[PDB]
Amino acid sequence: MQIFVKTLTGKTITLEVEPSDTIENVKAKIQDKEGIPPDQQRLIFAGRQLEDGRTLSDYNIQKESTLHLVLRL
Amino acid sequence: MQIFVKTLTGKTITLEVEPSDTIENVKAKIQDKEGIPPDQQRLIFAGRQLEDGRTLSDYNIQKESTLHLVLRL
Amino acid sequence: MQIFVKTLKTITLEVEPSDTIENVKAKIQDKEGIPPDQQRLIFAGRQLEDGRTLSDYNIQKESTLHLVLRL
Ligand SMILES: [Zn+2]
Ligand SMILES: [Zn+2]
Ligand SMILES: [Zn+2]
Ligand SMILES: [Zn+2]
Ligand SMILES: [Zn+2]
Ligand SMILES: [Zn+2]
Ligand SMILES: [Zn+2]
Repeated sequence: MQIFVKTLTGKTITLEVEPSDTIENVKAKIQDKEGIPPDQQRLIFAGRQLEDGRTLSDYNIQKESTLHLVLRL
Repeated sequence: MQIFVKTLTGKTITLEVEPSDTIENVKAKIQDKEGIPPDQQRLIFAGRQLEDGRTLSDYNIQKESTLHLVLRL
Repeated sequence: MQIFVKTLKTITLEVEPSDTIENVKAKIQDKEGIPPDQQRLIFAGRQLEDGRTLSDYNIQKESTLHLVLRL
């Protein structure tokens, strides 16, 4: 399962996930590529800010979904 | 940790999992190989139909366990 | 000899006992426009494989095949 993440450089990146891979895991995959620590990460999807504890299933993120990465002020 | 999945073609496939990798994750690994969407997947193990929410630990699936994949009508 | 192919509608194909599954996939392509590569046919729990024939699976007339996509 591969989802999409629009980063801070504009360019979109591709990450391989499991449907139960939580938001904290997704943020960790971003810092393994983008470099921005999860504490300074905010993930938006379909007008909803993703909470760390919840999973991709709870937010109904499916295959090839596009996530928008923004910097947590 | 590698478990076994008897698919719909008869031939058995091999998937690498974690003991906490839930059934929804296992089904996702199948559609990454077999092609059948998780919504149309039913997994049987030791006479028990595996529920999406539960994990491999809850059903006591151990290393080298064989899972039978059937098509959800 | 006609067989049914059901999904999720139901399309009907005019086939031959010696038609390979690859032939069946190509018929659906000429009917619903779906490429054979993204086709996976199942008859009675068993996913049919290209090369083997309808008679090889004892798929008689008026039998119902199930179409699953690999998009
Ligand atoms: Zn994948
Ligand atoms: Zn993961
Ligand atoms: Zn790492
Ligand atoms: Zn892991
Ligand atoms: Zn005929
Ligand atoms: Zn023919
Ligand atoms: Zn049937």
